[PDB]
Amino acid sequence: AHAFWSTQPVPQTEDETEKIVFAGPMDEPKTVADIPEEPYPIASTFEWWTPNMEAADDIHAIYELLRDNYVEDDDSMFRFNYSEEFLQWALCPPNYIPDWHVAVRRKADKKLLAFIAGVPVTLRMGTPKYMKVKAQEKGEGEEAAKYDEPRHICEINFLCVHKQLREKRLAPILIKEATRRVNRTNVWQAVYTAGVLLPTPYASGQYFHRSLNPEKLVEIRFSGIPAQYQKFQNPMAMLKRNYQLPSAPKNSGLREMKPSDVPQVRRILMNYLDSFDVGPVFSDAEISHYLLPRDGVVFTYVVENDKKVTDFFSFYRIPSTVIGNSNYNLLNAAYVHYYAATSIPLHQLILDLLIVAHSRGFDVCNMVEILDNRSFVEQLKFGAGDGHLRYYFYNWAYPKIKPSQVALVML
Ligand SMILES: CCCCCCCCCCCCCC(=O)SCCNC(=O)CCNC(=O)[C@H](O)C(C)(C)COP(=O)(O)OP(=O)(O)OC[C@H]1O[C@@H](n2cnc3c(N)ncnc32)[C@H](O)[C@@H]1OP(=O)(O)O
Ligand SMILES: CN1CCC(N(C)c2nc(N(C)CCC#N)c3sccc3n2)CC1
Ligand SMILES: CN1CCC(N(C)c2nc(N(C)CCC#N)c3sccc3n2)CC1
Ligand SMILES: [Mg+2]
Repeated sequence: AHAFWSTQPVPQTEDETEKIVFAGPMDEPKTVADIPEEPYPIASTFEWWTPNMEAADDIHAIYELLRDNYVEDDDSMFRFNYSEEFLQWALCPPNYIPDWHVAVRRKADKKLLAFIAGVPVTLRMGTPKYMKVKAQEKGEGEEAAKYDEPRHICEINFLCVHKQLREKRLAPILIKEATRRVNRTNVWQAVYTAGVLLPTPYASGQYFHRSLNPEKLVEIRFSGIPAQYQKFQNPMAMLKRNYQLPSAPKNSGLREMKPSDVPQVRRILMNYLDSFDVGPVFSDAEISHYLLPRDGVVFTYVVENDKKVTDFFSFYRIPSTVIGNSNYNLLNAAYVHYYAATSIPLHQLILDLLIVAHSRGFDVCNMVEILDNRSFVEQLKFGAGDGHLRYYFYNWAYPKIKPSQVALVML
């Protein structure tokens, strides 16, 4: 059933995943010296290419590949159109490794055919709370705690094969080469997400959506008008009214995050993320990188009253190409990123996210039910979508956890 994934150090079934008590590696210990120095073999008509994702023109070449060939829905109505500025942000965080950005080109004429990208993350990925209690009940604490320390691992994203090269087994070769390049830097685990079900997720969450421009969402068929609204004289007017928002934020002291906020936003975020079983650890440099405002890419606001920052939220932008329509070419989506509330309820903080995103011309706000995102779904009028996001590890046994015990946002 999985000619590639059955060869890899990942749990092969749910049954297997059910026997997993403790976090730890799946493969035997190996060293950098054990890993092939030479690139993985590839057909003589292709070549490996390492783009420089801080050079405008190489970011542009990867941007076109993804614009034309990255994830689309099954009805081929929407395809992600991550921007060039977003891709430099996402793939060049502090201490990134250029060699973990891996592309395939056709040698003759240099057509770009495939891509995959790794970036560093420091991740808490030790045994989860409910399995540390089982370990205590059995006298097994020391082996449950072995990998408690945050680990410096690889986060994988942006795997893409050009549509003309699909179903030719190119994705496994690009995954093997990325694994080799990561293992040559003495890193042996990765985390990744996907919509598709592969062997074998450690957590899965549904997507949720909050309409901000319901008339446009209906016009492009992201949304339909729900059947009850047909009982009204003007179903669309009622739908618009349902989802209307204030025109300015309600929290006193909301303002954009500045460099001087980085230590306090790091402290409140890290204290909050500590509470989840799987989550990132960020340095001040990574808080700066991932959360300071960047035009068209990431939007972050703090609540400061009387000189103290007590709360913050962030969202990022991923537009999609609207493939069929005549009135619109683009879907402008805001995604809930990290946040922390210490002075107000989470729903009150996230209402201001929706207000600012709507003011800035976003059409929808999306999120997965990770973090404490379930706590504001109903009041803020999010609905579940049909998608999901599955969380995976490479070379790491891990017990199944609920998505409300995951604190890693994947872009
Ligand atoms: C220590 C360091 C480790 C670093 C590496 C960690 C692992 C990272 C793993 C990557 C994490 C990526 C995270 C993201 O970016 S998720 C986003 C993935 N990208 C897209 O969906 C874009 C649109 N689609 C495509 O570009 C292609 O359809 C792709 C490239 C996805 C597959 O190309 P193609 O359709 O031409 O197929 P093939 O003939 O080459 O290959 C077929 C094999 O590929 C397995 N497959 C299909 N889809 C995925 C998928 N999303 N993750 C992992 N494996 C996938 C499939 O089960 C089969 O294996 P098996 O069933 O036969 O066994
Ligand atoms: C009515 N629904 C069907 C379409 C779903 N939706 C908008 C959606 N959008 C997608 N794209 C690319 C636009 C995402 C946004 N916003 C994709 S990609 C794979 C599945 C998928 N589904 C949302 C629920
Ligand atoms: C690694 N990536 C994490 C985020 C994913 N993403 C932005 C995303 N994915 C979605 N899905 C269902 C997972 C797609 C993949 N892979 C959807 S559904 C509707 C909005 C939406 N946005 C795209 C893949
Ligand atoms: Mg292929």
